[PDB]
Order: sequence, then structure tokens, then C-alpha cells
Amino acid sequence: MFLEAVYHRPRKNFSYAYNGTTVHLRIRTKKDDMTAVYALAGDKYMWDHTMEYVPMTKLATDELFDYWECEVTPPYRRVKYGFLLQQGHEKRWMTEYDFLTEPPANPDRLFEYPFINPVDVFQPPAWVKDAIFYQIFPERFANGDTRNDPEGTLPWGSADPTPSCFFGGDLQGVIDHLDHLSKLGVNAVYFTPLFKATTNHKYDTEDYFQIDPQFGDKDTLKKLVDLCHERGIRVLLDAVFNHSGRTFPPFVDVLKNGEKSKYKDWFHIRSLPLEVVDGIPTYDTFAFEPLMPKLNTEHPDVKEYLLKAAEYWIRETGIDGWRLDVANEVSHQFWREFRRVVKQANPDAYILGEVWHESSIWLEGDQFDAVMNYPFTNAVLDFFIHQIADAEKFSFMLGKQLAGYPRQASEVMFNLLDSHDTARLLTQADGDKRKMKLAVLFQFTYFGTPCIYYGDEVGLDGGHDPGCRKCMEWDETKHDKDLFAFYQTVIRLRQAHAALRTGTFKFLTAEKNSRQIAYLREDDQDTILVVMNNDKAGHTLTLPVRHAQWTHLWQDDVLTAAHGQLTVKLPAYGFAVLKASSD
Amino acid sequence: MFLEAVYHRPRKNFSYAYNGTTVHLRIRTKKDDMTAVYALAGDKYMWDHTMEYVPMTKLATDELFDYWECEVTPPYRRVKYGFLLQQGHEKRWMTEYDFLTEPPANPDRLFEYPFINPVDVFQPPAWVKDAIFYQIFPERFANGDTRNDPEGTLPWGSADPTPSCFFGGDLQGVIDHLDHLSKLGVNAVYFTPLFKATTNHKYDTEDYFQIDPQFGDKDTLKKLVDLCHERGIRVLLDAVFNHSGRTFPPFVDVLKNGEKSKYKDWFHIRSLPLEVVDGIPTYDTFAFEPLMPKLNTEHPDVKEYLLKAAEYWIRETGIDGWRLDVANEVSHQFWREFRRVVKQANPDAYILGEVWHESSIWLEGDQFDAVMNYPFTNAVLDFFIHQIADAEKFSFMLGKQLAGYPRQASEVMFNLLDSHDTARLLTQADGDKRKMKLAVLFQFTYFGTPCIYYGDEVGLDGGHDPGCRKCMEWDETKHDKDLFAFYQTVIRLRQAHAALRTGTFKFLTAEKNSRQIAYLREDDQDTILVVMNNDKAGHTLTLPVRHAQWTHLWQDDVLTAAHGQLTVKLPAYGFAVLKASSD
Repeated sequence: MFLEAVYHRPRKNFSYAYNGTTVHLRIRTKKDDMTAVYALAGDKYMWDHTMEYVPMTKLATDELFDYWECEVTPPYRRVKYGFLLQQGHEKRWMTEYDFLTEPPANPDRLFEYPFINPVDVFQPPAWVKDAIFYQIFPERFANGDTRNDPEGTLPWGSADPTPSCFFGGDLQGVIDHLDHLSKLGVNAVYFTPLFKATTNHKYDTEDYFQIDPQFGDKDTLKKLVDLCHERGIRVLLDAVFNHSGRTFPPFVDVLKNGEKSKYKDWFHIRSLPLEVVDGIPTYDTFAFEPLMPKLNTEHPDVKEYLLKAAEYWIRETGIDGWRLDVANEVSHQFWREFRRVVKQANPDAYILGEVWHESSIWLEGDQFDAVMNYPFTNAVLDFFIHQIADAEKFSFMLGKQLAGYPRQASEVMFNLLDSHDTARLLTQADGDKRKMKLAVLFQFTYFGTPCIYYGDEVGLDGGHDPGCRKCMEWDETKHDKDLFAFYQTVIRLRQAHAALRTGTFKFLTAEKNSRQIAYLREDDQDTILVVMNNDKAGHTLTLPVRHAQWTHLWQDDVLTAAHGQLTVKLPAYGFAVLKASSD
Repeated sequence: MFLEAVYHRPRKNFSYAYNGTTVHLRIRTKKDDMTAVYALAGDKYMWDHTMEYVPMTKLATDELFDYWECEVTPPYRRVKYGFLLQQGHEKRWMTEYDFLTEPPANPDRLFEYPFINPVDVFQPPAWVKDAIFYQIFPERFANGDTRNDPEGTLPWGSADPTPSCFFGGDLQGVIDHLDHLSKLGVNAVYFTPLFKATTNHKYDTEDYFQIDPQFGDKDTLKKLVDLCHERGIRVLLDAVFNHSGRTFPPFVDVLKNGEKSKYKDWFHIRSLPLEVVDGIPTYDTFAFEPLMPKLNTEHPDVKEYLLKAAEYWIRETGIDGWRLDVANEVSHQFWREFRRVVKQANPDAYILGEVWHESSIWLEGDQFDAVMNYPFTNAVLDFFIHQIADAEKFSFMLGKQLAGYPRQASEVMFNLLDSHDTARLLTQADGDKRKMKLAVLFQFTYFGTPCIYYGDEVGLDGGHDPGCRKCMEWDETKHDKDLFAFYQTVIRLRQAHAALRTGTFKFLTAEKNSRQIAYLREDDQDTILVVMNNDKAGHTLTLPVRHAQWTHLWQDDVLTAAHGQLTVKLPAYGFAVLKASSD
């Protein structure tokens, strides 16, 4: 029974509490080398009186693995258990140590989940699910205030636009075209850095306690927030808590004071002088940009600064959370203390961090709420855009990570597809609105929180940091309405139902060398089913469904598809952005 | 290449910092289905300039797994990497996601260790290694003070001794026969609960701020500590931070105040009345002993109490650390806050917790320092005592857990073999001093911290809670000196060298159906090699060694063994407590 394949580790995604009484148990094995697997758990005290095999079910299957669900509510908020791992009539149960052949006599050597402590519990702001993001770079979005700088005016490029120079994007602008996003139909907004910096990208933080003069001030921000919290839209601010722009005071001190500097440890010293030239930054910097030293996040005073900082805005601006510019490099400790803080200021505060890699570490309810689900992103794009991965692969990538994280966090994943740090979805494809649409959809079709990089609903071809961050197009003329409409529809659609929000998620087609996808989601009222066609063109499908429901109404066109045979016939024009529910 | 076997998870034991610059990388695979495996790491920025394959080496092999070492010092306190996983001429490197076939182009999809933050770092009190414990139950050890209680006098039993009634063991007593342990040759001492309780086992804590009146007071304790810290011996106190004896004030309130009680949440309410009778404890208790309610470790006030409590004694008694009666059931959070505290009071404080199961969770440098290495214990006993497991199995059990934990924690494992919670080593065997000796040895032969349950150096046959906790034998007559001598020797021996302390640890014999063991440890000065024979009797061995050294001097008898052939001949009387170094 391909024994050397199974795995089960306490915590992370392989054992965690969803609530303060129920618990989930995950277990992995070879693709289909596992007839069944029951969860044998109970209380570590009166064992022979609390044991109940919990039929673990297959929830996901990546390339070479089978994962298993299992809903357990320990009679006494505590559980010791093993696993069954069954095949044919062959049985072998897993213990904390080896693989027994006869039912474990003493619960002593069995896995164990100490006690359900409603505190340690992971409780990310559930309002994210209902919510639907929309990212925005303050620098080049809107400028409702003529007082900014001397450099470059609004838009100019088309294919090769936006240089790493300047533009006058302000907050007021956002306050202006706010009713515009209101038109777009947003739920929340993520703001890139907007703290007294000295560059277009405000990641060169001079003061963690002030809004760049050009941008505005607290009020402007607040006045901006207030209408948001009025239009029912949360708000997020960038937390450059790792590196500080060369400007940042404590740094200057060290520079213009070398050794004797009283802020010697506020960062990381390597060489007496603060020289670099061509050699190497004599101090731990971001990547290798001297104008960005890494803060000694472990340093006491440094802590408070950033701490009171984080809470500050939350406290006074009343923002809706912090995005962590780059967290996968800042003390996990500060991260700990961080939450507690941003919680005692606003429990519902959303702690999003920038982690492009597997981050089950920070998602232990001990540090973050969510992260940049690049892994997810790395799938869609790797499927719809680059179209190098097939269907199964997609479902496969939506397994290694589908299970990789716990039930909750997963449901609150900041699943985007593009940002200021990378290229734009559109160009990723290439004016293939069709190809794009099918992706953007999956985004607003999967669970967790989706994010819309400003300018796209309208249609914008970006590139990398300079390109991607292309100026906004405020001339109604340039307005891919059929694209904006696409969005709105997709948006409200993401709202119109809950299954798409956080419903189930099966699949009825992925067969290897294929490009046609179909999956299912549902609650106890409405059951919808989405289908997409990547084919360079048309392609018809065939697949079975259930009866409990009543019919199959074409969503968008509000048309109606019939079950027909014991299988529903579904046609795809070429890039079937076609999906529907089932009365 | 049996692909579905490999595993690598960030943190825990599969990725951690040993110091603030060097890092270890573990990787598992099938027993011998892995020619080699190199660690491909570097910096996630200037990749093509910092990459260096680190030859991961085989450090341990359980039943069906191969684990790999790898010493890495990221040029810039940060590392992104993958793995090589090689066999024959067949190569396939592991990434954060899939198993590539061609060298990974972009470090983007590679594993990553954020940044080496010397704070998050795991730094358990290194003085434990050099140190050698010795557990002691205050209740029935020594009574240098005639004022205790009305019940039972000193020892009485032999085979069926010590009932769950009473005896007058005091602290003063310890202060008396202290020079006795001084004779025994101890380094540290773990004290079971000794806080105002109402039972022989002080786990029925009435006040976390006082020493049971019978026992004594702070001074007595201090006066006891002072001579210890004078005889160069640390001290540990039991932390009943999960449940409180029925006596405990806040409880009484809830009992004699039902609902209206102001301490309603200080614990866990389930039923308005505090009844139980035969039904079930209307409140979350230890196991199912109403006279022990579980403290709402999450409760604010509750925190401080225990908090200031923990630090209190450390602060004033100046103890050397806390053992956690039962931690695998107390909020992991409190555990967090706990450390920070017991650290700002005494950094070198030792946070030992009672976790009988795999606890890599608490050993993340985020909560504990060490635990009750029952897994280890579960091996030795399962080998030397019960003698149901062979040699390899032993080495095998010393693999699933040898790697299970990080390099450091492992080196600081409270590796005992018996305590008040279980039976005694001796009886576990049965007057077979021989069989015992060989075990006790491995204990003082493996790495981490060993622990001597009081009374044993002299020879005491215990049982379970009532038995095991048999009164102490202070009549010089009953004195298995050849056994005590065994200890002393073994003790000083554990001191006489460092290899045994924390040296390497290979093996030169384990062959399946066998009971003869031999392993190696060493530093850059002395190389020793231990061998043991479980055979019901005699048994001679044959095995190779190295030349770098100079010879092979029989330790105990200070006799001398010769390399002879390219292999050394070694004779075992029946239970060869024989071990030696090699000039």
C-alpha cells in the first residue's frame, strides 16, 4: 500500500481547529492507491468510550497525491487519534510513530490535538469573503489636486508607457472618481505605499508617521476613507515594515555619524563606514538597494515605532487593514506582537502580507490573516495566459496548495492575478480580451478574496514595474466597456451568489491533454456550475449532474439549459465565459 | 525514483536556523532509494552569483526513510533553495511546487528561509547539555523536619509499597541529604509540584504563590537552592498552569456562588450548577477529576496570575527553570508570552514541558526549551526492558525522532526513562540490575539531558503512581552500591567526556534480528565508542574503525583493546556495560 507516501504533521494544514469545538484532519497518499481512510479519534482519557472513526473523504488530488477531509468535534474539546489508511480489504492504521497492523490498544502512541483553545484559533476577518478587492497605486491613479510636483503630466504611452520618473497621482483624485469605483462595484481597496517617501513607489519610507506632502494628509486620507466606509468599501495600507528609505531619520544619523551613531543597532551594521559604491551595501538592505536598509525588527524601540505606527492609522484613519509590503523577511516575532496590536485597535483588522511562496508558517493564526496568493496566481496565469499547463495540471496546482493551507485561511486567500510588482493580466495574454476574461472569471469564481489591479476594468496594457504601473486612463473615450461590463457582471455575479463566494468546489472535467474546464459549487439554496473553454476556438462538452435541484438556467443570458440526457450538453464558442446555476 | 516518498516542510525540523547565520536543511526519502541529494540554495536576488550545491548527507534512517543534513551559511542571512534528489545518473530537483527535470531557471519557485533573525532563533539554555538531571518527588524523599502531618511514617513496603495516602517528605530533608546527591554526582534537579496543595502529589494547587505549609516556605526553598547553586546544581519547579486544585480560591467562588460568581470565566463553564456526581464534571477539568478544573489560560487576569507566578519564584527563589506539568493542553499563546517573561526574569531559565508525544510544534523557539522525551524513552524501554524491539528497530526509533526535531532542541532533550507518572526502570525489568544498567547507560550515553528519578542510584522497585512514588530508603543498609557506583561512574563518565555529552553519533551494528549494539561519538580530541549486549548471555563482536586516533583503551577497567585486524574484536559477558574510547 505504497506506505512511504503518506504524511501527517500536527498543525499547519494537516491538523487545525476551524472553530472552538470542531477540527479538521488532513492526510496525503498516492493519487489512487488508497481505497478509503477513516479517522480514528476521541479523548486520550476514557478512550474506550469516545472513539469514533471519521470517514475521511477525498478533498483534493494533485499530481501524485490524495488528501483527506474529516470533520471532528471532540466531545471534550480535545482529541487523540490515528488514521485507517485502507485499500481493498487491506488495513493499516497510522500512529504518532509507526503503522500498526492491529487496532491500537493504547491511545498513548496516537496523534493528538492538545485542547481546543478558542484563542489560539485562526479567525481571519470573515468580511473579506463577502468582500471583493481592487488594488490601487496612489502615484499614478487620479490627481484631483493640481499641487503635486514639476515632472510629467498624465498619460502618454500606449505600448511602451510609463517610465520610472514621475506623475502627480494624489489621494484627492481617489476621492473624486470614488463614485466611479462605486459604479465598477467594489467591496474593498488595497493601497500601495503612501507614506512620506521620496519616490513614485512609496516603498522608500522617510517617516512611518506621515502621508507624503504631495499626496496630502490624514484628513484627505480619512475624508477618502469616510466615503469608502460610506460606499461600503474597506481599505488597506502598505506596511513597509522591513526596509526604510535612505531618507528615514535614524538612518541619516548612522550615515552622518558612522559608528558613534546612537541608532547603530536600529538596523544592521556590517562595516564601520556606510560606503557601498560598487562593492556591497555595508548594511543589510532590501535586495541590494542602499536606499533601503533593513530595519532591526527585533530592536525594542524599533518595534514600538512600527507597532504604534501600524495601530496609529488603524486607530485614527480607521483603515481596514495592513498589507505587508514584504513580510517573508521580517521577524516572525514582530509579526506575532503585530497582530495582537492591530487587533486591540481594530479586531476586524486585516493582516495581509506579501508572501509569494507557500506560507502555512504565517497562517497559523499566530501572525497573518492572508497573503499574496501568488501560488494560485502562478496557476491561472500558467494556464489561461501562458497556456502551457492543461486542465488537470490546473486542478493539480489547485491541490498542492488547496490542501497546503487550512480550511479558513484558504477561504480568505487574496487570490489576485496581477499587480504593480508584476506584469498585467492583459499583456500577459495580449489584447486577447477573450483569453483574459476567462481568467478574470476563475478569479471571481474561486474562493477567497479576489483583487482588481486598478485600470483593467477599462483595459490597460502594462509591463513590469515601469510598464505595469502605467498611468490611468480618465478619458471616457478609452473605455473597454464590454470589458468593464464584463467586470461589473462578474463582480455583482461574485456577489449575486454565495457558492462562488465560499461554496463547495468539485470538478467534472480536467482529463489530461485538455483545455475545457468545469467545476461545481453550492449552498443549501442555489447550486451553480461553471465551465470554460481554452480551445483556440469552439468545443462542445458532455457531463452528468444531480437531481435534487430543479433545472439549469444560463446565467449571463438568463437563458436555460436542460439536463436532457443523464448528462447536460454544453457548447463553448472558443473561450466560453459561459457559466450557469441550476434552479 | 520513488517520488511520492520525499518530503520537506519549512520550519520545524525540516528547515531552521541553528545560529544567526548558519542553517540546516533536512529531507526525507525511501531507506536506500536515493544515491545522493545536494542542496541547491543561495540568495533570491542575485541568484546567478550566490548558488552553491550543498552535499546533503545521510544523518539518519528509520524504517522506511532517509534523512539529510546540510550546513548552510547564507551569504546574506537569507536563502532560497531547492534540492537535488539524485540516483544513479538520474536527476530530479525539488522546488516549492513540483519536481523539475532541468535546473530551475528562476529562483522564484524555490523554497525559502525569509531572513535569519537572531531573535526568532531557538536558543535553549546550553548549560543543560553539560548538566545532568535528577528528578525528585518532594512528598516522599527526605523529612529533616518532624513537623509535617499525622499520617504514615517513613518506608514500610518492599514489593507492594506506598499507598495513595501520606508521608512527611519535606524540603529541609533535601537540604540535609544534599551532600548526598553531591556524592552521587548530580548537575541539576527537577522538583515535582511543591505549591500549597492538599494532596501528596502537589498537582492539586491551592495557591500558585505559596509553598505547602508542611513542606516549608520560600527561605527553606531558597536556603535549599543556595546550597545547590553552591554545589553547582540547577533546580526545576513544577508548573501546574493548566488545572488548579478544587481548593484554589477563584474556583471556590464559582462553586459557592454558582453563576453570579465573578470568576465565572476564570475557568470553563458548561452547566449552571457545579454538580458532577456520576454524570460529568460540569466544567473542563484535567482528565475527569472535578478536584482539578482547567484554567482559562486565555483569560487576561488568569494570564498575569500564572505569569507573575512563573517569574515570581524564578525572580526570588532564583530557581533554574520550570517543568510544565502538562503543557500539551495549555494555550500555545500563554506559552508564547510565558517564555518572553521567564526570560526577562532569567534568560538562562529552562522551560521544560510535559509532552509525551511528537512536539516539534512547541520546539520552534517560540514556546519551549525542551520536553519529556517520552518518544526516546518509549524506545529504550521498548528495547532493553521489554526487549520486544531489536537493534535496528532501536536505531530506527532513533531516526523518526532523531530528525523529527531540530539539531539544537534534540541536543537538549530531557531524555529520561522513568518518573512519578510511570513505573520505575528497575521493575520495568525486574531486579535485573544488569539489564537496567545497560539502559541507564544509553541514557547517559545519548545526547540531550538525562534525568535520574530519585532513589534508583540505590535501587528501588516501584510501580505506578502509588508504587513508583515509593518512599526513599535512607538506611545505609539498603544501598545497592555496585548500582550506585554504576551510576556515579556513568555520571562522572557522562562528564569525563564531551562526545557522549553532545558529540556525533554513528552506528556500526544493528543488523535486524540482533541484540548487540555499538555506536560512535567524538570531538576533535577524544573519540569514544560504546557497545552493549542484550543477549541472554555472552556474545563476541567484530567491527571496523578509523586510524586518525591512536588506540582503544577499555574505559571502566582502564584496560586496553587493540585495533588488531582492520577490525576490533569485542567480547560481551551477557549484558556488556562495556564501552571505551580510543586515544
